[PDB]
Amino acid sequence: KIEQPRWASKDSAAGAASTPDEKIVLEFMDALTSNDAAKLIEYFAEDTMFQAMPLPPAYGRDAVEQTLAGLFTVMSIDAVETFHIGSSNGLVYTERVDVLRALPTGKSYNLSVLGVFQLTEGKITGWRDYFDLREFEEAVDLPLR
Amino acid sequence: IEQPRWASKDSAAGAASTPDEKIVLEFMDALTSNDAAKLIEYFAEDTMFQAMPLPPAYGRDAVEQTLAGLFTVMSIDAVETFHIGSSNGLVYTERVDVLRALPTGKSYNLSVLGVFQLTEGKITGWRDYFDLREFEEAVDLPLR
Repeated sequence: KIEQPRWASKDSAAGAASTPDEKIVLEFMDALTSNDAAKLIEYFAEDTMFQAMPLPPAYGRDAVEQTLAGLFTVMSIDAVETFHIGSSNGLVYTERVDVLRALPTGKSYNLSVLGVFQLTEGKITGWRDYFDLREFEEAVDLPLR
Repeated sequence: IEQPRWASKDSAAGAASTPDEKIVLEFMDALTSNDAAKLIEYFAEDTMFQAMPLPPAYGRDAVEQTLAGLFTVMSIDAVETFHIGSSNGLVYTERVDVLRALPTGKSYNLSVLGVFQLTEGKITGWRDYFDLREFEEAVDLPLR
């Protein structure tokens, strides 16, 4: 389904977790397809934040969970393909496609996402996904902003 | 530029710790030249650029035309890289690009997460992820 971008690194290491933190992030990417904020929130420290960057940030584990829960009321993460994962300084970066499916319309969209995760002691203390919201909105006829 | 509330206070977070990251950080600063002919020197011949909301440019020439194209309507006034990291020949920059739309004189602080692939110190891929509409609406400039 998810084609390898032409620009994807052909260094096969780039797409695999090479550290405990990158491993957690890829496990978390897999967990995203649960569409289950209660499951996902277990990856997060209390002192954390989440931001789909087109949308407002959620600060604190509670806000993260409820903000995630809110997203999963309207969209399913059907698949997450991480082409590149890297990390430095406690930040993990993921270049991904998230196959998103708007529940109201049933339309799916391959969201090109570059995500950054701050981990502290194996828990997510920051997760920001960068992507273009409009193209997603217009594709799936789902008003998010 | 205000450091986001989530910006690593770890000072090594925003600092290049590898030759690639150094090149990228230097490239970020070189973006404020708004000079596609200067910028393209950072790029390998086999390269690509994509502001991810917009079509990619493949090939050094296509990247230069695209950057030159972007600079006719947009000034990169500042690039603040909060976070830079790298693995496996990829450099990641979490940044704010202070963008100023030339036709409107309006500026916007664009939250960008960018990825750079470098081969032998040359950029073989540069993809910036951000939300275009927020930028378009902030600067009254429909780039799409």
